[PDB]
Amino acid sequence: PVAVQCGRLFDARSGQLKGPHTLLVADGRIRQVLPGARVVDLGDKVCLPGWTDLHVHLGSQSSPQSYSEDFRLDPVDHAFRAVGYAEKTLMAGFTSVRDLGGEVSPHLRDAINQGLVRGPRIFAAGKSIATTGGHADPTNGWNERLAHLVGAPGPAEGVVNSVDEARQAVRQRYKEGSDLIKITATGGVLSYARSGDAPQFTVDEIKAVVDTARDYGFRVAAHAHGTEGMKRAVQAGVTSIEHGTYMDDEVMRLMKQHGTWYVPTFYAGRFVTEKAAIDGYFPEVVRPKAARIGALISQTAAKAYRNGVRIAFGTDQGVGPHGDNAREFVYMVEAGIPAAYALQAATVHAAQVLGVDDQGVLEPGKRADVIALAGNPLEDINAVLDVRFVMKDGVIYKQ
Amino acid sequence: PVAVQCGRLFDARSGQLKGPHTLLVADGRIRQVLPGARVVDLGDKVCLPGWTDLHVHLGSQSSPQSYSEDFRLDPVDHAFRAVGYAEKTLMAGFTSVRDLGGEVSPHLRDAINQGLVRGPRIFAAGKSIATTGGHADPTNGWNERLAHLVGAPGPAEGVVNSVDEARQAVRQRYKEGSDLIKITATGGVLSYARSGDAPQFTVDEIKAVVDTARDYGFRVAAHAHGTEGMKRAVQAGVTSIEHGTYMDDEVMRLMKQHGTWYVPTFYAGRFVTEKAAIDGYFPEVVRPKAARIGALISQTAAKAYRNGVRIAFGTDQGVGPHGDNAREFVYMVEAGIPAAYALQAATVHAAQVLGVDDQGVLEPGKRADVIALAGNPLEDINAVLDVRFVMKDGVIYKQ
Amino acid sequence: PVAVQCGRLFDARSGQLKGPHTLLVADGRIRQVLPGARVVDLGDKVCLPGWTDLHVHLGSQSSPQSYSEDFRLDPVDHAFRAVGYAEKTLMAGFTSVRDLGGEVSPHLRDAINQGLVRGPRIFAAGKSIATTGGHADPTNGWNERLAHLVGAPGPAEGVVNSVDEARQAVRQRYKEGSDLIKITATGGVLSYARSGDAPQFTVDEIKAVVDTARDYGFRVAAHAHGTEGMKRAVQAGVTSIEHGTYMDDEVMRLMKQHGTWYVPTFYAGRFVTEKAAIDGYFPEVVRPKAARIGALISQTAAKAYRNGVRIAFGTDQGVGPHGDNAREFVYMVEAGIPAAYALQAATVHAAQVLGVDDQGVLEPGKRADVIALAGNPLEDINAVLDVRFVMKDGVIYKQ
Amino acid sequence: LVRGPRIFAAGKSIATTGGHADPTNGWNERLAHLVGAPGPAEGVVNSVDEARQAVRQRYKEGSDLIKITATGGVLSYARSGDAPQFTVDEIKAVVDTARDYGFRVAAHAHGTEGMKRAVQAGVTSIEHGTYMDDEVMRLMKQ
Ligand SMILES: [Zn+2]
Ligand SMILES: [Zn+2]
Ligand SMILES: [Zn+2]
Ligand SMILES: [Zn+2]
Ligand SMILES: [Zn+2]
Ligand SMILES: [Zn+2]
Ligand SMILES: [Zn+2]
Repeated sequence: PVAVQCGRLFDARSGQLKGPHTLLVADGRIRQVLPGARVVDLGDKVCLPGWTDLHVHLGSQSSPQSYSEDFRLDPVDHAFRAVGYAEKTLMAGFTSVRDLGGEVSPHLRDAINQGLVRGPRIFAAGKSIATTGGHADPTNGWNERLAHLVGAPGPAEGVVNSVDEARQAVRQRYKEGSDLIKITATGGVLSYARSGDAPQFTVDEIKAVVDTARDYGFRVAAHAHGTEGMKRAVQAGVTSIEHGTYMDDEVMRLMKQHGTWYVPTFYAGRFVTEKAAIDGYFPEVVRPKAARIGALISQTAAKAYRNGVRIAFGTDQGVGPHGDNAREFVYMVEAGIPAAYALQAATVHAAQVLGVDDQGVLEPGKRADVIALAGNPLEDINAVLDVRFVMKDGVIYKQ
Repeated sequence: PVAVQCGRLFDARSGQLKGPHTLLVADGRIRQVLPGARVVDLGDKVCLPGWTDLHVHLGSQSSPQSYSEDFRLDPVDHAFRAVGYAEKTLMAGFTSVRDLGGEVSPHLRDAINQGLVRGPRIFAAGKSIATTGGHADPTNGWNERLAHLVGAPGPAEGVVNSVDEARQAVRQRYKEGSDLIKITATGGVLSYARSGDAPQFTVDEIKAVVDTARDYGFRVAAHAHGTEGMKRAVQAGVTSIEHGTYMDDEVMRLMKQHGTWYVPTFYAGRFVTEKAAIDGYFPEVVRPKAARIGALISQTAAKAYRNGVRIAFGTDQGVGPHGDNAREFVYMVEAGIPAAYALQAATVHAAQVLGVDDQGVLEPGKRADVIALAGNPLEDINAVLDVRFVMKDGVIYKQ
Repeated sequence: PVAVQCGRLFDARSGQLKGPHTLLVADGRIRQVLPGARVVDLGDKVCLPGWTDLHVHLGSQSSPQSYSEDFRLDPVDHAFRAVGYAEKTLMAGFTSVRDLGGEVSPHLRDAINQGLVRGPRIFAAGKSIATTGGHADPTNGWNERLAHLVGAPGPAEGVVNSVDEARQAVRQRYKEGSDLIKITATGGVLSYARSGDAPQFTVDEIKAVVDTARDYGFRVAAHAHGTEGMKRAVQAGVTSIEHGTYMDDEVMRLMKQHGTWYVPTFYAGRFVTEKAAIDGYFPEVVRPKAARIGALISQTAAKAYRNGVRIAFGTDQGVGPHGDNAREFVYMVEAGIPAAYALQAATVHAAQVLGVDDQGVLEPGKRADVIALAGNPLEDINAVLDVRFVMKDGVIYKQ
Repeated sequence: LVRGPRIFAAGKSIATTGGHADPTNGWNERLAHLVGAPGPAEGVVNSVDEARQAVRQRYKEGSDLIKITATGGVLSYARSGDAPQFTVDEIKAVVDTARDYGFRVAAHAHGTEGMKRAVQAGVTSIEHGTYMDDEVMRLMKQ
């Protein structure tokens, strides 16, 4: 039964900064909000709902030695790093994340739920689904000896090639304890492959994936750079599109008609463009793809916003350093997107993408995930980079 | 910035021998051609664009001990032999080749691109795709002990039996780093099998292969002797047909309607018939097939030329000795094909088969691959057997 | 440079409590101790060197569900539990531990050395070496189906049956990044086996293990309950004996002549005796062994101390709850061992057992591991249950 | 086929588990599981009978001489740089088997103890002598 007094309250449902309020928190939920028991005072601070990041990779972080860790490290080391990664992510103001790839994230989610370690609320997609030679193929770039003694990956490993294998892949993701489904619709930038935007899925396989996920109650997110794969994924019926580098007018029309969410991820594109300039940071197979593709994200996102495509907040951290997600807000504001909409996209739209209702707005009966800022973020977006108070589920983690 | 002065220039776009010209080469391209900086003088020479061979096997060469090398040699020995094979091919005037089978050719292409060894520009198809018991099945003729210790080949090994396996095989060829797709539509002569012209593919599987290859920008070439497999491959939508020993009028009509390219390969047809006369050179399973099939190639190619089928230049070297490709120019001319068309088929039509535009004609903005002949090849076709100057991408390899 | 003012100081090299002192810490070591820079004042506290626990299992903890997690849980879950286990162990005043079995411990040591997580300084033995059916056999109690699909363990798994296999086992332990070697000479209480004190090693295998360990700079610790296995291990030349449940006069004489160290581990015996009374806690195979063997660790340790056998400090935590190690100090003092010797056994004798000269005493040039207690432990042995100040390598962790 | 000098090839180098020439040093658990622990066919030995088979397998693969790593090395993915990694019986077995097939033995060594063991076993040449002392020099001269 705590009473949090807030000097200025942000209404994520309306996007307008309100006056002083008081929140009553009991049993991990918000009991009532009163205009104007222990007391937590934030009279000279701005209170907001906890932020949600819809694209993170908490079990990795990009580094010069990243491409050699596949043959030298074990999952235990990745978990020991993910402890600090999750603590840094939680302390930055993000009380919820959607992890879109990795086999360490379900275990970290279980550990956080059991209270062994501190971190945000994780919605884990598990191992991503791809095709042979795809962006998420685990054996791209391996020589013939290792490839032969490791075999050809199949539905149990996440590699699909037919309609009947997609069903088995979705069922195996459900069996391993996933919360949603992730597919790579086209090629990628950071993979050890040749293509970067070629359509790597047929419409039948994506439709099978969506049908199986709907049978199991899952939602499907699709990584996509090229136009043909993006159009195939949109027409199949996926929920969100992870990148839109080569999005055109017809894809925008189809997205608006279907209701697809768009996750721009400015931060990853800026990071790959910056790191492609350093010699030796990326393999020579990867460097041209990054230097070309990554620089065409801010314009497409601005055009999609101007055309009326629903946009959500996601960072693709794991390329960039964890605990620095809030910088994307700045990248949004300097892209033509108003600060109010940028703050809305991480609170009330992220819950719509996630398909839940118990979070996103500071309303009675919802989860008590509250954060505080020293400065007003509407008149100056940089104030999102200094969080002074973090509370999750009624437990204060930063005062 | 080199100036090559040529006494007589051949116009591959028109097929007519022109007068003296001057080519300006800078940065590996042709800058301008002027009728009438270091100077390379070929005053008493005929200048032509570099030749292209659309059917070679640079990782092997036929010999009496060829059929036992499968169990005694390693890929390293084949690479060490290909080192000399590629140089012998380049010095003969062929600055570009299309390799249609072999798992050593992508590595040799990478080595040549990195500048470690000298050779032509390789477009590699990788491992060929076949069916169970097919012409390109890697385990034909093996006893049951070895066949059990190696298992049954699948899509990862290049053997398909359904549409989904065909899709997986094309995707695996893309993953392994291929530039096009090669399928065996019928039986063959040099296989350790029983049939020589039976249809070994169904229309659905070939259509699946063509669709998957089109999804990745690949072109498909088909090896075919019998009429039924040839017709199936033509109707499915392949680009070129590698043989047509039993081509009839309905196939010729279908080829003309669809636009299929024809590669006769006179040299291999003559070589197999000549070597079938020697006792013990070929296995008793192979000798009748060679002695029968190989002798019916020159008549079919002449009839197809008379009927209006588009014909490209290919030799199927690896059966014949490398560095002797130009002899095919003779076999075409003594088959009724004019010398001008024979020279055109290896320069401007080979680029159309390959699907590129930066080579084939000595024009500004195209690659500077130039060769020179001592005698005029139009009046005498034997002059193609004495090349005196070879330059590839602006670098002179033979003066 | 930090100046620590101490009201009373304990000299581990003499076992006497001195007067006020001042310690100068710079670069993570002790510079000068002056009788009588940022100042840390502990004028009303008793300062001691950091304690060392020579028998812990930081990768596990006893639970009613501990006999089904071998088939349900993953090493990542054990790492996430080990983070908290190590933090609790460090906060209790134990700045160094010797881990005597477990696959997670080397990775936890690496993570702590890199600063990713908090914990003590780990000397990890890695896998424990046993024979077929031994106390440390990883497949004890499994059914025929599981034991078939896993195969018979060999020297790579830690199971040996000859001299040449023991050599390979020691070399494999070195290869995996171990600091010492651990073998089980006899049976154990908690194994899924019939025996509790039978000899399971021959003198020729233990001698080979010791000889191979001496090459790589390793020391050998031996688990033993019965008299014959203890005698074999002592005569072979092991460094320390982990339990002495059935030690007799001849074994004590041999230990005195050889100089072997003895680790009683009162806590494990008391815990197993208390948990054997509960119904269903242990499997029916384990319960009689826990009821019988553990009730004799107190009379044997007292007799060994009265006979002049050298005794060190160890708790076997992971059977007991992590963080409660210091309670063993209460068990030794009530067993007849004086408080000063019990305090020396964890500071100056643990360094002799480990073979490191940089720790153990608060002297210039040594590692700055300093702990503080509210009360005087030489008159009340319960004061070791209230640690008020912890410092490891010059960094303050608890103030 | 190609140009170059006259090669006297030793082939695979023989080492022990975790040795300087171990082909699986530094690999993670997954990779090391799908390759198996190297044996005498891969050049890794741990006894006399395994060393005999290793020398015979080197002969079978077309080698001209035998190469062993007596101690640790600088460039390996291992913790040690000069520790003894061969016992005096294994080196003697290697030399005795090599003498049968007409082979000579070269030894990689940095530390003093491994160098001494290799010199007293009867190797032909020593590849490095980083920590050679007076007794090792006297034994080499003798
Ligand atoms: Zn992506
Ligand atoms: Zn991603
Ligand atoms: Zn063919
Ligand atoms: Zn061919
Ligand atoms: Zn024990
Ligand atoms: Zn133990
Ligand atoms: Zn060396």
